[PDB]
Amino acid sequence: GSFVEMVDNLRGKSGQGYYVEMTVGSPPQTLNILVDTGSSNFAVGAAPHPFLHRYYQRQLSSTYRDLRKGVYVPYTQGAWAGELGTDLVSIPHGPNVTVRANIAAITESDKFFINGSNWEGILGLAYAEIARPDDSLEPFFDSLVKQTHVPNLFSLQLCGAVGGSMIIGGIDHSLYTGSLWYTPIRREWYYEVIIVRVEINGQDLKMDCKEYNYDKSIVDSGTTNLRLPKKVFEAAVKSIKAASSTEKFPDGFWLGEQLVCWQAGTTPWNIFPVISLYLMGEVTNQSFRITILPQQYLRPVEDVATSQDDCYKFAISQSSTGTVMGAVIMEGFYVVFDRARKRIGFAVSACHVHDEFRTAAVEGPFVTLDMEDCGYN
Ligand SMILES: COc1cc(Cl)cc(CN2CCC(NC(=O)COc3ccc(S(N)(=O)=O)cc3)CC2)c1OC(C)C
Repeated sequence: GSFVEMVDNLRGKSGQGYYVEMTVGSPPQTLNILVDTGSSNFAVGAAPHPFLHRYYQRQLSSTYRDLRKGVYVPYTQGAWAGELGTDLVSIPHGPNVTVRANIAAITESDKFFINGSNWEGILGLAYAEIARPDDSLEPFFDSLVKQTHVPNLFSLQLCGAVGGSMIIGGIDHSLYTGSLWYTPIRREWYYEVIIVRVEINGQDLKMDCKEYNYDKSIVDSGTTNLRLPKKVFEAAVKSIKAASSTEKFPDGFWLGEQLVCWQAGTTPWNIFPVISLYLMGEVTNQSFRITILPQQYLRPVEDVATSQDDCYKFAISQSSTGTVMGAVIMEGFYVVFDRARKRIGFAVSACHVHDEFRTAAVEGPFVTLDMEDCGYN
């Protein structure tokens, strides 16, 4: 593989996101940056903070240029304020290029930096339409493609229990098995896609597909869980509960309020159903589906101290938008963000967490009519 030096360039915690090393300024200042396909701003801590091991020191960078404008970014969980500017940026374990990119220097924040997360910034990989202050602030990837010959495409292999790979400018065939199935990027703001069908253990949830995408369905490496619209979430939980009747769990478990732990190496994965999401294909009336295992939607909680107990939290929750395909979904696959051809590809990951009975899968093609009517106008 020609992209071998980019393999395993991501690190992280089982629910605190994946980050890549990025070198900023001159002389070099390397920091750990979160890879987020759900946002579009490149920002780094630039002032002391109890949860920051290190930060960007603008005064020490001779190539830093203050844009003399402030920026504020409120996320679904947390927010920060900073100063806009530009500086030289490189990804040591990424493409062999250096570009001058917009960079937000975070000077104040609220519930942003986590105690012992190891990351000091965030790399928004989505489009300009959702960038702050507005769409005039060119996102990092856009600068990369405009300033260099690096192809307009990147792929993510997020491996769960953490590490992974972000391949920029191409596809690394060693990171997946089987074929890559593509779904259209509906609009270029978030990485919006269209879900046309949902099954629990092969059983169709039988809801109007418009409910699956009400508002918008997206692929977001920045969100941990698989988030579903309220009406869809309720139906899905009812079905998952029925399919896992071998054992009973408290209501709060399905609501993510309570956790359930099992003796080390005794989690009854076989009692939980597989979940399949059908995505619009590239050909008229054609779709494909991705199937995830409970090992994906049941995530391990920060262990106490190598104790003989494995605690898990239900990683499917309620969303106030359409379906948000977070890390729990992506961890089972190699995901190709083919911006050049406005499509997202899915293939079984070479690091998919499965067992001897079942495995994550990407299968097709299937015949699905009126898929267009599933999207929100
Ligand atoms: C470890 O923590 C993080 C890891 C990573 Cl990589 C990135 C971030 C920030 N990132 C999270 C993802 C978010 N995505 C959307 O905003 C997409 O649009 C949505 C709209 C509605 C909904 S809802 N209301 O229905 O749930 C959900 C999503 C963008 C911001 C994290 O936060 C830390 C503080 C830095």
